[PDB]
Amino acid sequence: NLPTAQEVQGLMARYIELVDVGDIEAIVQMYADDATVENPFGQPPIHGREQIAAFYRQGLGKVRACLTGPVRASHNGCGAMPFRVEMVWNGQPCALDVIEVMRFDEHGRIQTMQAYWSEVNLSV
Amino acid sequence: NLPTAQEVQGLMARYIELVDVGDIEAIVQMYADDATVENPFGQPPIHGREQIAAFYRQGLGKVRACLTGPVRASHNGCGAMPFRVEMVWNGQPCALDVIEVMRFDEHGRIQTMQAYWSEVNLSV
Ligand SMILES: C[C@]12CCc3c(ccc4cc(O)ccc34)[C@@H]1CCC2=O
Ligand SMILES: C[C@]12CCc3c(ccc4cc(O)ccc34)[C@@H]1CCC2=O
Repeated sequence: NLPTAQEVQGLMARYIELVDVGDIEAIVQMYADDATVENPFGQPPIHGREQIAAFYRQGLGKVRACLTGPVRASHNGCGAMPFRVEMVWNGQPCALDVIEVMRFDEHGRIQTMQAYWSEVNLSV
Repeated sequence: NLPTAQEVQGLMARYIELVDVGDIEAIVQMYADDATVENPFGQPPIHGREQIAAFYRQGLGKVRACLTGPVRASHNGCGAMPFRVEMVWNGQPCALDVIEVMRFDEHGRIQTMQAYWSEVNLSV
């Protein structure tokens, strides 16, 4: 905990900006060294900056990301947000609806991220 | 951890429907008998149907609720959804934006629920 409810809304909106531009290195600097990511939730986790970097380089190396509603934030450093990811799959233009939950540490870095989505949230 | 992702989407949308109509009986029964709920997340857990039913008894005891986006569903019995609650803050109508994350058991009942929101999500 520590970042405020207001700080958490901003940190999370910023994360979506970076994904939308595709600035891979800025994204990764947002995560704690030790951060763990579960994306999609239900999969073995990604542990550490290095492994986390790999996901973004591979997934983000023509993708667009837009928040589709307000960031919901608590007072113990956690937040949840709904967004859409636009991409192209084998020529097929797709959109994926996702909801992510994040826990920030005292330095304002992402310690934990979990993403909720599956094929049922895939759209053409 | 057994309803399918499509089943999760349906269970969760039903729950918003019952909340909307105020069917407190039907809601409580959606929960496991020893389910735990954190609403708001950050607040200590209310446990077991009796305690959970008290939340809905008094909370919903001119409240409207509606999904404001698709229910995101995983493959391990978890789902997350964005919705808004409309109530009255003494005299004036306001709205609250919430995101809830739910885990279901083999019986299709809510074993856990976490509600993400704070004052930053309240608009008059
Ligand atoms: C990897 C991916 C692109 C980006 C992306 C996906 C899923 C969840 C995400 C969550 C994020 O916080 C940021 C980016 C993604 C997609 C799944 C299919 C695909 O092409
Ligand atoms: C109790 C309440 C009405 C309903 C409600 C609130 C907060 C979270 C909720 C989560 C639910 O899954 C269902 C209903 C609510 C509101 C807080 C202020 C208020 O009037």
